[PDB]
Amino acid sequence: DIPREPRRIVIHRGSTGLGFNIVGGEGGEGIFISFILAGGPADLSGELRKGDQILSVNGVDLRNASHEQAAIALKNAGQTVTIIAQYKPEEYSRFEA
Repeated sequence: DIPREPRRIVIHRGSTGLGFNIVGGEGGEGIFISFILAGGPADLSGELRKGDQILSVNGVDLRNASHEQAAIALKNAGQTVTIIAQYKPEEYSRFEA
């Protein structure tokens, strides 16, 4: 169900944040989802995966952003957050395995 090209995914922040954690933002590695919280917003969308690269959070481009810049952008993105994600599990595994 997950396409190759970037996709838009809307999620609502809750008491466990957006329901995922991130790695990367250094060297050749962009911002990747490393963990999806069971029952959290990202999981309930059914539309975000470990190994997704986050390209944008709302309008904030994360393609050339450090980890802390990405974490701040995600923290400050509000209650309703539109993530542009692109699924890159092989690249994720190269950097993280």
